[PDB]
Amino acid sequence: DSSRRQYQEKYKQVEQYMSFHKLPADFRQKIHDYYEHRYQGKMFDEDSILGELNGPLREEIVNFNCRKLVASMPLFANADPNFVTAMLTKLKFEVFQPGDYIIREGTIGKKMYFIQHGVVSVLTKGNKEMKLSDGSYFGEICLLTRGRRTASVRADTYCRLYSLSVDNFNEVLEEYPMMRRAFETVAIDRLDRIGKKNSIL
Amino acid sequence: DSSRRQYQEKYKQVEQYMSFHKLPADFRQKIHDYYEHRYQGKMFDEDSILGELNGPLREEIVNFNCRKLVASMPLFANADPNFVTAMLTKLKFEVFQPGDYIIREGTIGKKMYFIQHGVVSVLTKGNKEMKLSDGSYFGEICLLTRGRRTASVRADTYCRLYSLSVDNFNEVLEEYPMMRRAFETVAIDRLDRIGKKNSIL
Amino acid sequence: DSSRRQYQEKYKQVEQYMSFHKLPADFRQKIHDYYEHRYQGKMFDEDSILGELNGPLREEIVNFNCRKLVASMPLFANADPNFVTAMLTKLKFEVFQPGDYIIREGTIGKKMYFIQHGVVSVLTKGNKEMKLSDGSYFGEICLLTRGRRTASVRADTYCRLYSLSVDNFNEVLEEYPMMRRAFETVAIDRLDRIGKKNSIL
Amino acid sequence: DSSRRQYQEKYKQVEQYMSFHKLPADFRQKIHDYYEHRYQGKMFDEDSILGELNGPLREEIVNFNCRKLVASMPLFANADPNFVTAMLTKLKFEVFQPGDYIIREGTIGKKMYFIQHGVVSVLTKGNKEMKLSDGSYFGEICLLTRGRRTASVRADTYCRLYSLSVDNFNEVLEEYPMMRRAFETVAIDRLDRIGKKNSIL
Ligand SMILES: Nc1ccn([C@@H]2O[C@@H]3COP(=O)(O)O[C@H]3[C@H]2O)c(=O)n1
Ligand SMILES: Nc1ccn([C@@H]2O[C@@H]3COP(=O)(O)O[C@H]3[C@H]2O)c(=O)n1
Ligand SMILES: Nc1ccn([C@@H]2O[C@@H]3COP(=O)(O)O[C@H]3[C@H]2O)c(=O)n1
Ligand SMILES: Nc1ccn([C@@H]2O[C@@H]3COP(=O)(O)O[C@H]3[C@H]2O)c(=O)n1
Repeated sequence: DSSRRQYQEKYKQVEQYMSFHKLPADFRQKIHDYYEHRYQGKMFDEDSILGELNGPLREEIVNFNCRKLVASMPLFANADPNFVTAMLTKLKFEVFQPGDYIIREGTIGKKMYFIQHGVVSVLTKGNKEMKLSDGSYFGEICLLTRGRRTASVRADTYCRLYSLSVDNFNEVLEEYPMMRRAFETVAIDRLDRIGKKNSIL
Repeated sequence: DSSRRQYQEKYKQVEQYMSFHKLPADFRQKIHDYYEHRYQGKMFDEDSILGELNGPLREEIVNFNCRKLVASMPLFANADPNFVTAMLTKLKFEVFQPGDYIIREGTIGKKMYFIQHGVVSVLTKGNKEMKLSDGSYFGEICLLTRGRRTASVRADTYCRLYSLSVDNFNEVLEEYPMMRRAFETVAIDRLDRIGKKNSIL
Repeated sequence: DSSRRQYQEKYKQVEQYMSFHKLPADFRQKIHDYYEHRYQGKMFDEDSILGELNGPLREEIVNFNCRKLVASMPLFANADPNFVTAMLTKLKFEVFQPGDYIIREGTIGKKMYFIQHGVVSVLTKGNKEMKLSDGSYFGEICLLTRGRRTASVRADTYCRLYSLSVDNFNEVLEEYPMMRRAFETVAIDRLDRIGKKNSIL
Repeated sequence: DSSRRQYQEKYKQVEQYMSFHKLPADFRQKIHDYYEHRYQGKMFDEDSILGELNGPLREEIVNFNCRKLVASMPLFANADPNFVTAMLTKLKFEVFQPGDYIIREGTIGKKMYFIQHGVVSVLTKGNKEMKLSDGSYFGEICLLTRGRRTASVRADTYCRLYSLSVDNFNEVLEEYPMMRRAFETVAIDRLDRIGKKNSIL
């Protein structure tokens, strides 16, 4: 309805922006496709909508929208549902396109990512490429060590990801501190295969 | 007028949101009813309205809207009206529905609640259920001990509540510090019946 | 133009708010008059307008709008115009109505006030009433001592005031620290007449 | 399209603002010209547009819009493109008019400036005037010493500048710390000609 119109009017706004800045045709179409995969023809002022509600209704909503994500990921599926709800209410949906570098190996990490749908490639100068996909997560190491990205991560397909910031990642682990051990265990496993080890875990 | 229209257009926005995320029929009606109890057919950009005013007019307004809350609650009714005004200007109105868990026993507390209208149930694994209702308040213990919720609290009816955040709760007790003793006294009483005691009070 | 319409539509929004909360007739008219003295039939999204500009244009604008305030107040009139400009760009315009208590004697101070037009009464339990008016300022003591209001201040007429917050008051005195001595001198004078003295000045 | 209309309606809003505050004719035209050089007939809610996108698309966009700035400025042109991208995503576009004092010699520095197009004059009481122009930058010293502006800087022509705040300047140099040495080297050179020296560099 008026969400279909909001999508349209917002995209025309994007169209005049690229017109104004004279971006090439291929870049414009790339932005067109992002816009279609990410919003799918409707646009919602989601912060304002859920802010009209209360905690229980918001929590009931995120749990419904993410049933598949929760169900297919053992970390969430077997955890205390209150831990899950706390994580879910802070996830932010993001779409990446084939070839995008989601994470660069040198940099500082400010967020981790949960793969709802898609394939990514884990890359280090000096090892092979492992694939991660639906039900998996990545970017957690830098969050735990407070260090620097131990690899680059690259979208292979269109990716529908849910991201979690370092602050919210930590606010949720102060609460429910048993769950940090669950993250470190897999992080230790993954480091041991990329020829790495680290005392901090 | 245009507040009746704002209610309508905002709710249709909510309607397309649940349509987009394919929520079941019972959940949609539950959200419909919340929306009717909480906004009652009109929607006001209340932050912007009261921000157009000045301190005295804002203070005169909250005191008028809350005469009954103040009058039926001894803590406010017999306190220094400036203490009351300071508390009132930071309360945030909230509606909960039957069955909602307002507070879960394990968690960290970030706010307390004043009952304008409604009945709630106080619940601990290992004690009976006490009811609280109009003129009463709850969630104050965690605010004082800076600890962890000593019980769960559950809406029995539709509840019209006014919430107060930990920060504002503390900003108002630094000012007017005699009023903290008033909170602790009742908190000590309530702990002594749920078989509990605590040195911090 | 569309600022006259914005005034109208915004006020009708206020009208439905008081209708919804059933405020009495005298309080509604009091709010009507405030709205007319404060906005004078036009409403401007002033943060957004001046944010479209740059520093020099903003500084040239506040200096023009406040020529009279600056010219009739020795503190500003003889100060370094850069000090003045720094103060001016942080002033916030406020209107008070006869009888309003602008400052209550017990409380914590978070701002001071510069009188563009109007008369106020300085009040302490145990002294006479001094009047301040156009070209004068007040609320500065608590800002300097970081203490507690040494008196109440009460609008006698409609007052057009410019307020300055404690933070901005301090950001401007770290810069230009010679000007704090100018404030303390008058504050020491005013304390000595209300039978008071204070070491911190 | 609707960006051309947004320019128009926004400018009429500015027009009623100056009408309301009765600004003289020359000042109004000065604001008219600023508005034309700065927005060029179109207005975009740029924060919201780029916020609809993702990191890679935003980074690809700033890099395209600033190809000339990057290419003509050795500091950026020969640096690690990730350093550049980090700087670019935090630049804020600004237009200054002939005669404006961009930086005053006494003051505290909160930002530096990169000259996309324009000529400025570097001024100290007690030295000659050096000109800087396209491809050059200034305001970096105060950012490095955390001190006080070592000179005034004055627009000679219309200037199209990109500014960088002290915080973002520092967030980017914690990352990529080799680039601070590049700034200090030129800062040391520039100080040595204005008869100055400083241990902190
Ligand atoms: N054998 C490995 C090693 C690392 N990784 C992920 O790559 C991420 C890159 O950034 P990070 O924040 O260091 O966390 C890393 C792992 O999730 C992985 O998925 N498999
Ligand atoms: N006998 C008792 C014990 C506790 N309570 C309230 O339950 C709240 C649960 O969270 P809280 O923040 O620990 O504060 C508690 C009391 O208000 C109560 O109302 N009666
Ligand atoms: N003789 C006096 C004493 C005090 N005052 C002002 O009253 C203000 C009340 O709050 P304040 O922040 O303590 O600063 C005080 C003086 O400006 C005044 O105007 N004349
Ligand atoms: N010989 C010099 C000396 C100083 N400058 C610039 O002037 C700026 C004024 O503020 P700043 O922040 O101290 O940084 C200074 C230099 O960029 C310059 O461009 N050439």
